[PDB]
Amino acid sequence: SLLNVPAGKDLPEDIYVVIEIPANADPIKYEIDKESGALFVDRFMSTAMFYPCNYGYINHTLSLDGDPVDVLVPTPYPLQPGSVTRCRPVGVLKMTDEAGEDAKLVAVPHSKLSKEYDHIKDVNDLPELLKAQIAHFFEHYKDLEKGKWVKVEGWENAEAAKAEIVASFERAKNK
Amino acid sequence: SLLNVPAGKDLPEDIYVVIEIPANADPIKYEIDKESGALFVDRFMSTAMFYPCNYGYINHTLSLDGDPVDVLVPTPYPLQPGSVTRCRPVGVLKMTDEAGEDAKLVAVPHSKLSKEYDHIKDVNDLPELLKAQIAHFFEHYKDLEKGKWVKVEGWENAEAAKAEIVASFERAKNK
Amino acid sequence: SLLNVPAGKDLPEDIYVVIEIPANADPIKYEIDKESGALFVDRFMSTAMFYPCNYGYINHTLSLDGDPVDVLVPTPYPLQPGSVTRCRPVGVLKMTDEAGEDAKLVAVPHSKLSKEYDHIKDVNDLPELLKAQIAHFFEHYKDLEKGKWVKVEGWENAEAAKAEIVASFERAKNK
Amino acid sequence: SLLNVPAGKDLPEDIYVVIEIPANADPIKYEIDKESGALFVDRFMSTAMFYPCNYGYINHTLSLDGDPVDVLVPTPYPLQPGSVTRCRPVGVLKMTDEAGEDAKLVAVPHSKLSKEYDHIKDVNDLPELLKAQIAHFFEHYKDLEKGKWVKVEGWENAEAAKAEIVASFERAKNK
Amino acid sequence: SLLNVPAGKDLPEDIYVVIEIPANADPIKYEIDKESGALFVDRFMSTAMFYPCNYGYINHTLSLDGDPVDVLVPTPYPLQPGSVTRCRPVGVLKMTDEAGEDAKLVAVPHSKLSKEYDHIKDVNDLPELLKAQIAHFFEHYKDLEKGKWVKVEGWENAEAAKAEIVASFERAKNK
Amino acid sequence: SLLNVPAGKDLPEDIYVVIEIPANADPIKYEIDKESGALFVDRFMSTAMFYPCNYGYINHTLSLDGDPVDVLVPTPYPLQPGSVTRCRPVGVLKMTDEAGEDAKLVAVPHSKLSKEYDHIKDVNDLPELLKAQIAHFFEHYKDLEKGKWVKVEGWENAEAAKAEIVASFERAKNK
Ligand SMILES: [Cl-]
Ligand SMILES: [Cl-]
Ligand SMILES: [Cl-]
Ligand SMILES: [Cl-]
Ligand SMILES: [Cl-]
Ligand SMILES: [Cl-]
Ligand SMILES: [Cl-]
Ligand SMILES: [Cl-]
Ligand SMILES: [Cl-]
Ligand SMILES: [Cl-]
Ligand SMILES: [Cl-]
Ligand SMILES: [Cl-]
Ligand SMILES: [Cl-]
Ligand SMILES: [Cl-]
Ligand SMILES: [Cl-]
Ligand SMILES: [Cl-]
Ligand SMILES: [Cl-]
Ligand SMILES: [Cl-]
Ligand SMILES: [Mn+2]
Ligand SMILES: [Mn+2]
Ligand SMILES: [Mn+2]
Ligand SMILES: [Mn+2]
Ligand SMILES: [Mn+2]
Ligand SMILES: [Mn+2]
Ligand SMILES: [Mn+2]
Ligand SMILES: [Mn+2]
Ligand SMILES: [Mn+2]
Ligand SMILES: [Mn+2]
Ligand SMILES: [Mn+2]
Ligand SMILES: [Mn+2]
Ligand SMILES: [Mn+2]
Ligand SMILES: [Mn+2]
Ligand SMILES: [Mn+2]
Ligand SMILES: [Mn+2]
Ligand SMILES: [Mn+2]
Ligand SMILES: [Mn+2]
Ligand SMILES: [Mn+2]
Ligand SMILES: [Mn+2]
Ligand SMILES: [Mn+2]
Ligand SMILES: [Mn+2]
Ligand SMILES: [Mn+2]
Ligand SMILES: [Mn+2]
Ligand SMILES: [Mn+2]
Ligand SMILES: [Mn+2]
Ligand SMILES: [Mn+2]
Ligand code: NA
Ligand code: NA
Ligand code: NA
Ligand code: NA
Ligand code: NA
Ligand code: NA
Ligand code: NA
Ligand code: NA
Ligand code: NA
Ligand code: NA
Ligand code: NA
Ligand code: NA
Repeated sequence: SLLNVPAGKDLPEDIYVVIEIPANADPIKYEIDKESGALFVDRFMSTAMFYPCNYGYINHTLSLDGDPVDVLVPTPYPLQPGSVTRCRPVGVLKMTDEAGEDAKLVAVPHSKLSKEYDHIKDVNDLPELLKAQIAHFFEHYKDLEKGKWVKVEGWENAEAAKAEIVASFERAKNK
Repeated sequence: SLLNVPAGKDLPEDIYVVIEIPANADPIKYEIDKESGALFVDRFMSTAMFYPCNYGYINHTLSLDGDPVDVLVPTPYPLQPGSVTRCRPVGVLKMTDEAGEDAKLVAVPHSKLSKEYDHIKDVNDLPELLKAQIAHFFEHYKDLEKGKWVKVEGWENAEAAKAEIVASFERAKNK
Repeated sequence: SLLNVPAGKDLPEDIYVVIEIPANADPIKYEIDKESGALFVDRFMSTAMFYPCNYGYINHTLSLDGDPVDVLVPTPYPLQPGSVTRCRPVGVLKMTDEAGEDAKLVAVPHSKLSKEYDHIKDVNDLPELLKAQIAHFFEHYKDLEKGKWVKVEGWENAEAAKAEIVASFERAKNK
Repeated sequence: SLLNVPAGKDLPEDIYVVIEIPANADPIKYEIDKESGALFVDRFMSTAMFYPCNYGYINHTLSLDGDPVDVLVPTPYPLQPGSVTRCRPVGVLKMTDEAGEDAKLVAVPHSKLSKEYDHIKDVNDLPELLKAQIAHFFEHYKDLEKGKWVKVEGWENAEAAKAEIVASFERAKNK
Repeated sequence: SLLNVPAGKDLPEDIYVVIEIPANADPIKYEIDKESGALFVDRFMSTAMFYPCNYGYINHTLSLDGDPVDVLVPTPYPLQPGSVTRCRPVGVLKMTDEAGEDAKLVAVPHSKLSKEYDHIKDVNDLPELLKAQIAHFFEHYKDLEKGKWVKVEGWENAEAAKAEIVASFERAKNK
Repeated sequence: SLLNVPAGKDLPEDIYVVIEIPANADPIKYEIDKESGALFVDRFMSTAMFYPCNYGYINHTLSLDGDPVDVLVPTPYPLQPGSVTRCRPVGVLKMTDEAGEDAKLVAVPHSKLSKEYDHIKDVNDLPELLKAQIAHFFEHYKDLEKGKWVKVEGWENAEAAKAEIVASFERAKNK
């Protein structure tokens, strides 16, 4: 099942991302259930917003919000919920929400899957519009959900993203 | 796997529905295989009709047709086949088909997933058009499939829906 | 052409709405060109937001922003850009943007097209979630477009919507 | 505009069909307005049914229902509302509805557009399932619209379809 | 999981096909992972081409390319990735790629799922256009992927397809 | 109508492109009819290929193939057939087909519509993958259409694209 997918072939540079929400999809917030490995509806989002990239997590990790670390994966075409993509981290949006510190990694499809994103080496190679759109999404998508909120801290580089991946892998290993 | 999903957090008021067919989808009748938990094609429907709501079942139940009890789930956006949604029963369309008594529960997304359907407390709060469309669908969707047929009995309330859920849970428990 | 469509069969209660942007569509802001009647791309929106209803205008009207008065039309299924729907006004979101006062009418499909929205007689019959989502959209969709902005004033009733329709028809008549 | 499209290059064998409703689309019944040439919503259909083929009309014709003669066009991929396709008639479903005699021609894409349908020479070359699905659609799609109804008479051949095209062209010519 | 699905109810005439890629989908080459049973992205295809039919494999088989034998399944509507369809083989496109001999079976939905394809008894009953399109796809879809290539050998009949199914089942059984 | 749209606000740097075929669409080759301004189906393409960008033309121009000069427009989301987008030329794929010399301009959305493509100043700023995909499409999409063919000459810069625009505008002006 999806429960058994590795964190990656060679963390933190070579990871697998389990996709929960496709890019430019309807505002249904799916989450994989850790007991069954099935995709559950967590929420029907209240704002008229969509995830700007495919969205999911790295298996066998844990953020301080109590769930595996979150990842945004840009692709040329939207991915299937429940599918897995091999990726390379390139940056991170540091942020906190009501459940705890809750960074959003950005990881691009691995070179073996496409050459498309090879030119994206670090956070400044991501389009500025995309980074602005991602930060705006996380700042506002909970605006009509009472008691849910976000504080965006800022964009950091690939090295910061890789440190976040290591920390989150250790957290899962360790409790 | 989907085979392991509970019937619900607190049956019969708080249930989980495994989705097989999205709302306003192509006429492919998928069914979860009980041995493997995979989605199989049961039929390519012959009529030019679509399921009026997302369609699926409550795990760990059994109707007299030999399959888990059936559920229609209205949502603002179609659900993914194989996904699970927490719901609250609000009514039932009693009917029989060639395989046996085969009620169609209507359950709305639980308040925790959205406030959208909180105002739907009982069957008379469902839109009349929707209930008419559901009954018409089940009356006609087998019209071009020889030896398959339906007899619709009528709409009943939330309390009837909850009794159906209990009965179907017991049937699975019991044989 | 679309240039020749009446404002309505019986303004202000019975109107036609020319659709520019479908509900739950990609963020491409189309506008009908008044010289040619063709649909032009005005903008690729920068935020990850979508119009919560079909969006367009009443022909042969003018708002203070210099364009025909704007309308949101809820429907069960998204409409085609460039299509026309007969509608009945039920409420208005008063607001201003960088181009001038720029109210957003809400008009539902006319009874002749469907009975679905007959129960929506006035603004308080619109779902609260929908009204919240519409106001949030207009408050934020220009957040990443420099020099574009909105000030939302508030929701008003059907009678206010009808007065806005009359005023906007007169403005076009008159200059 | 669409108002100016010929009935065909060489009626009745070589026709143009103006498309109003795509195949396997949402149940929005669009109709071209004869004054403006714009696509108007005639109805949001009440049944959970979809047109089994692209649906539209031959310009410069008239059926006894007061509108141009109706055509179903099978294609490998759905057509755009408001687009025009060159076709060849292969059969007709004779029927009446509340507005008058109202045959449904079946015309396939002309050989110049594709070789796909060349093998369809006459009505018996259409798939039986498709013909059954079309007849079932027209028998039932008005089932929840009070005062709207259909009586299906039966399938007839290409020669009957061509006679219907001639008759309908003459009717428009003549009153 | 999908790992546990039989090759078929009665190989080689009555098989199950696990679907990885829907018909007329975006060019994302998904493959089921044999360890986890999850759908992984193998590649984002570089050419502007799409699989002409649903595409997948027969479980518990092995081709000389090291993966389960490949199958194309025509259907009236695209299938879900990860779903299973009961099918009947009707022909095979013999070909080799960089990974080894790599035939492409064509199998149609079993009569129990639909009567639509009953008339397809053998390879010459498949539309010529479809067979041409399939061969052209496999000849060209790797044209922009360095070191990936195909040599198409030619179309063969149902009996050849069934022999391929038997051989591939034995290969898996046997090493 | 679309017949009346200018070639551009300031040719050759500031153009309007009438869209006939959306990006990543079904293989239906639409063309605007010069007499009526309606979208006609020219062909159902025989290969399993899709246009890699939105595709259309500059009004009031003529290529040697007898039709207005062709344009590919990359966008973040596919455009509507029959819509118009303001664009800036950045490069050209020189090629010939059976109808004559038939260059394919590449023009990006104008800065006024989005800042997304501002960084694309000339042909070498287009992604290499995209340019490879476009050339491969035009080399192969007619492979199964007898008597239709293409010879691709090669990619040239923005200045070459602008000269092509001027030449094609003059050709229309002049005969
Ligand atoms: Cl791991
Ligand atoms: Cl979050
Ligand atoms: Cl930012
Ligand atoms: Cl349980
Ligand atoms: Cl049933
Ligand atoms: Cl009813
Ligand atoms: Cl008027
Ligand atoms: Cl606005
Ligand atoms: Cl509000
Ligand atoms: Cl004519
Ligand atoms: Cl009718
Ligand atoms: Cl029939
Ligand atoms: Cl087996
Ligand atoms: Cl292959
Ligand atoms: Cl072939
Ligand atoms: Cl001009
Ligand atoms: Cl060409
Ligand atoms: Cl190239
Ligand atoms: Mn969307
Ligand atoms: Mn969560
Ligand atoms: Mn998460
Ligand atoms: Mn969070
Ligand atoms: Mn999180
Ligand atoms: Mn069943
Ligand atoms: Mn069931
Ligand atoms: Mn049943
Ligand atoms: Mn049942
Ligand atoms: Mn404007
Ligand atoms: Mn407007
Ligand atoms: Mn405005
Ligand atoms: Mn306005
Ligand atoms: Mn549909
Ligand atoms: Mn009519
Ligand atoms: Mn008609
Ligand atoms: Mn009629
Ligand atoms: Mn008619
Ligand atoms: Mn496609
Ligand atoms: Mn492979
Ligand atoms: Mn394979
Ligand atoms: Mn291969
Ligand atoms: Mn293979
Ligand atoms: Mn042409
Ligand atoms: Mn052209
Ligand atoms: Mn050409
Ligand atoms: Mn050309
Ligand atoms: Na979407
Ligand atoms: Na909140
Ligand atoms: Na649908
Ligand atoms: Na039947
Ligand atoms: Na959408
Ligand atoms: Na702004
Ligand atoms: Na559809
Ligand atoms: Na009726
Ligand atoms: Na597609
Ligand atoms: Na290659
Ligand atoms: Na597509
Ligand atoms: Na050719």
